[PDB]
Amino acid sequence: SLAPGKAESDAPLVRTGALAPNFKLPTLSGENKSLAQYRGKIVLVNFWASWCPYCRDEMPSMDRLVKSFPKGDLVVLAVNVEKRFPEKYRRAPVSFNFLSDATGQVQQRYGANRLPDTFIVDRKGIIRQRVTGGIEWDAPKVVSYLKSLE
Amino acid sequence: SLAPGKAESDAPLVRTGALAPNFKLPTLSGENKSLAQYRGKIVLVNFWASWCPYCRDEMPSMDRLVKSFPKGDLVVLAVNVEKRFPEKYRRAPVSFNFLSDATGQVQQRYGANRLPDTFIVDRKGIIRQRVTGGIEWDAPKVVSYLKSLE
Repeated sequence: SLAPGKAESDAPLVRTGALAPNFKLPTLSGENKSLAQYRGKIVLVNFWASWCPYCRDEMPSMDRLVKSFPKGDLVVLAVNVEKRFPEKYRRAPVSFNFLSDATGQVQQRYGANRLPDTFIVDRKGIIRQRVTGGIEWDAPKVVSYLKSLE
Repeated sequence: SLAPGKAESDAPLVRTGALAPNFKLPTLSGENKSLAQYRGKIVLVNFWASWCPYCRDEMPSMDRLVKSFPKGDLVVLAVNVEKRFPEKYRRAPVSFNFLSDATGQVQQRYGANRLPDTFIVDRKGIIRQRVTGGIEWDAPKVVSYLKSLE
């Protein structure tokens, strides 16, 4: 058993209370969307995979949440982490902006190594909370929390 | 403050006591080297960056260690994690096999997010220890430990 020595991090930073890491990724239509283009709105940056049951399970509550807010006031950037985007989700009647992260870079920069992983970004771009795992996104406490950001 | 839900890992596995993750990467000469080609020898899989003082500081002790073993019995695979390989190290008189990991994939598969990070792989391919950070690789306890693997 050998003792460790001094080391330095080789990861960029992602911090609650600080401005979110910028990113720009391809949509389903091959248009690009960025986090920064949504400044002024509340954004859920969600990392997910079709094979993960907890990712699939949380989608209905997130859809109800988004559709219950005034149009465009809450934005979901649903970043799929799979090598190929799951074709079936292209025709899902949900109010999410589906993105693909083919290089893996955005997922890595967010340190999103467990799925689903959702970062709640406020109107000014601050990560106000990380929610790891599937939750009930339309629960009263959650809706209240989001409203407390406007 | 929202409670987390159930999540699943999106990382492949890297475990002390289990066979090491395979990889094949380009050398300085544009030849490819793999971990598996060194089965039968003790291998130090080392992730490093030129800008990290602890990476630079540990190199002399690792060079002495390798040169003190019978030729080829201990192999260092010195995987540089930088976007571009640091040119100056191409002419370093050291007994390391320098590799580049341009896609970032091998570093990610080893979960090597602090540097230096070294995985000691035995003759049969088992990761026997992870050493995070710069250590004195020619210290008697270390040399003894490596000899205890043959």
